[PDB]
Amino acid sequence: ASAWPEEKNYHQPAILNSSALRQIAEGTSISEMWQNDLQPLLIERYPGSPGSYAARQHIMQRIQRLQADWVLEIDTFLSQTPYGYRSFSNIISTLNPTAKRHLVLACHYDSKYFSHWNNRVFVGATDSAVPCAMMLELARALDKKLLSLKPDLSLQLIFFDGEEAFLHWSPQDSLYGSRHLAAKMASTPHPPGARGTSQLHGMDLLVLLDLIGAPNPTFPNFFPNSARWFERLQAIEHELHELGLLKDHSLEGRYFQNYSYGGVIQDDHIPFLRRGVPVLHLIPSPFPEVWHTMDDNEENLDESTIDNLNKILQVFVLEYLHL
Ligand SMILES: COc1ccc(NC(=S)NCCCn2ccnc2)cc1OC
Ligand SMILES: [Zn+2]
Repeated sequence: ASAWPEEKNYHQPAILNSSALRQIAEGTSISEMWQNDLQPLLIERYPGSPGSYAARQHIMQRIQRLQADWVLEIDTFLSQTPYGYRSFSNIISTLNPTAKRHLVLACHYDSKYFSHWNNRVFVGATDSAVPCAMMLELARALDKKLLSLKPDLSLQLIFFDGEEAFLHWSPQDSLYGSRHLAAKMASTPHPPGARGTSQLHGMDLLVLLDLIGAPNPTFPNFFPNSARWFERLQAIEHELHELGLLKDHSLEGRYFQNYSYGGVIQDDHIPFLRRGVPVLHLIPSPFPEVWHTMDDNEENLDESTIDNLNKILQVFVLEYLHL
């Protein structure tokens, strides 16, 4: 084998100080994200649609314009759906693709198809336009610091296609993109030339954002083998609050709760979990009240919650990568 795959286990953050924290909090811009990253994704974008091509062009253009040297790949493939064989396209965004280890942030960019009841269209605002915009705003806000990337450890973004069921949530009608990509990565040697390690060995931590943007979210701590990382989020939130850097935020209504959970919730991280990759699943439970209705729209999102989570996520990635 090789030794580097085990560094994720012992990896520790480079904790940030009061001054840096202020600089992060100030460096992220909620209304720039809103106008430039989010609003254009608030469109119907089910697999194959016009909006899907549009959302993919948007995500890629917004990344390609940054200073950091992001290598974009599209994992396009065909899969059997209840409505025939269809085309799906995962978007992968990697700094230092030959970097042995990556922290991986992920979300899905497709929206669920609903027929247009009452003359309205499902735009999946929490599900997951806001998580996509959060990733793009992260890449923008952190861009100056990501430059530094030129431990062999870097950053990857994954925007999964076809997370949603076409008809009803089941094993063969859901997770089209993550199931394909996990299998692709599993059989691909990493770094190249390697004999016993795959791109999955290189995934330090898979952080999956889903269903983000409603007010008062509460995020359970889901799995045994990722909890110190969850604990870091709890700490970052605490410190950001104490330093007075969150908005409309009370410590009683903390997002990250050391409340444990019964069932896992099925999502794009499952085909990676099944292959033994560590996962931080940032999905709230209860799901937003608007979940899978036409009310999951822009007007029901909460500015301050998203701003706060953005601040917290950007800190977390700065600490994990030692930047
Ligand atoms: C209504 O609240 C729930 C409904 C279902 C589940 N259980 C599962 S396994 N859901 C898989 C969700 C997959 N997905 C993610 C985004 N779009 C679809 C939990 C819920 O509240 C905790
Ligand atoms: Zn959904």
